[PDB]
Amino acid sequence: SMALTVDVAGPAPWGFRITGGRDFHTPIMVTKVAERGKAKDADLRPGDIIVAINGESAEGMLHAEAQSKIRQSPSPLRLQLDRITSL
Ligand SMILES: [Cl-]
Ligand SMILES: [Cl-]
Repeated sequence: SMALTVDVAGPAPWGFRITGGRDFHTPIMVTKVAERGKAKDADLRPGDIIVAINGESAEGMLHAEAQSKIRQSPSPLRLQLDRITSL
């Protein structure tokens, strides 16, 4: 897989959705990216695993915790991602 850093320009709505978190026992993953939106402009993609949100490790975050941190992020929103390249 490939490590990437994305700065998403603000303000929110950022134009994406996430799934997973510690309370779901799964990594935080981008599920939907709005066809027209900030996340799409920044080349955030469905399936991208969020490794960090504004420098903060995402692994131990609850789902609602990751959501809130994204929703309330300063501009730009900084995401560190792990992009799976395998089919
Ligand atoms: Cl891979
Ligand atoms: Cl990087």
